[PDB]
Amino acid sequence: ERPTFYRQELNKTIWEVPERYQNLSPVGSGAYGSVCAAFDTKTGLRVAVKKLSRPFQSIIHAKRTYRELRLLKHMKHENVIGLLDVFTPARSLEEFNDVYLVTHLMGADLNNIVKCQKLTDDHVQFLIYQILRGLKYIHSADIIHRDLKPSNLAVNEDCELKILDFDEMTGYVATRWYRAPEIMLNWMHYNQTVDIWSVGCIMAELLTGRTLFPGTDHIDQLKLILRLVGTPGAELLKKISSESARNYIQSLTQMPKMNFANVFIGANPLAVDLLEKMLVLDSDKRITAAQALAHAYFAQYHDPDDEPVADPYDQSFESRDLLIDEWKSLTYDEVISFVPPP
Ligand SMILES: CCOc1nc(N[C@@H](Cc2ccc3c(c2)COC(C)(C)O3)C(=O)NC)nc(-n2cnc3ccc(C(=O)N4CCCc5ccccc54)cc32)n1
Repeated sequence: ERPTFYRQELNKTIWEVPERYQNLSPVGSGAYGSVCAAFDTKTGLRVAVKKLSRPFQSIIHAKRTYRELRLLKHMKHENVIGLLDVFTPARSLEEFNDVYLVTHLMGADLNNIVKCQKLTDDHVQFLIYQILRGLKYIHSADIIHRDLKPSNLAVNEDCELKILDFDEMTGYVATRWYRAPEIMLNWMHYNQTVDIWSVGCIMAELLTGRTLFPGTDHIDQLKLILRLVGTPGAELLKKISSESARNYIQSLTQMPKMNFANVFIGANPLAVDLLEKMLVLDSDKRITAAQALAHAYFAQYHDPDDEPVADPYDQSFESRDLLIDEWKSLTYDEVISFVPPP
């Protein structure tokens, strides 16, 4: 059952992978691992291989590693990054230290596309549709991304897209320009429609070519947002359980929702309509992914028999308070239990 492993050093790091993976070539200085481009001789696919660094250094990190592996083992969808392989050179649990992950090699993020390319309404349709198809799947598993943004979106030459990666929030930084107001300002217990807000921001950026809410801080970004969508009504104010947040909002001069047709001049009216149903301040009233797939803006791509949902995602491990060795053992279980796609 054991494939033969071989060793090589790639910038002060020993990589031990099965013989099937060839021409390993470093590609990105990550923060939870190093990543190589490789060629998988068995599938004939070009693959990305990640070596998780310090995966079991503390209870926190060992749980994170377990969670990571669980999410990826579970995500089986065309528009969501899943796992072609996972392996360890270790022959037993006692020597088990390293986790390697294998997935499809993707050419660029969406940032590297919207910066370089000029996007027709047709390309925007296909990209957004793909995001929504992936989200419908993610949300059906009771997972919220929380941080959808162009650098989390992998695209290749065919414009095929996959969703990825479910002080750093301070200033004029992309890290915050796509967050929903209620998650950015902790208004309430937020739901999965925070991701729909993010899609709205992304979609707008693809159409206009510029960031929709390039706030220079939390307050400035709120101001940009409300300038477009209007200040909260009485009903939405009730739902903002944070007394600190609610009191601040009421201090602002009230504003009406702007006419979107006047902001995004020249755009497809159907794109304008969809944006209006995505960028609704009240998260309860936002369009869902499943609903957005049926919007007439995607009538050319929409396929109700080819927009699948997810298997039950057993997430009950989150409540668990275990020791390092116990998370690591559960991780090892998920490693050896892995069955590749057909
Ligand atoms: C750490 C990032 O470093 C990095 N740099 C480059 N550089 C490319 C250009 C480029 C630049 C940015 C960029 C993309 C490309 C593609 O989409 C995204 C959004 C990544 O952004 C280049 O120079 N090619 C010449 N490519 C990649 N990469 C390429 N396919 C990847 C697939 C997944 C991931 C991954 O993170 N996971 C995480 C969990 C799942 C998993 C499982 C196994 C392995 C990695 C992973 C990384 C990938 N990662």
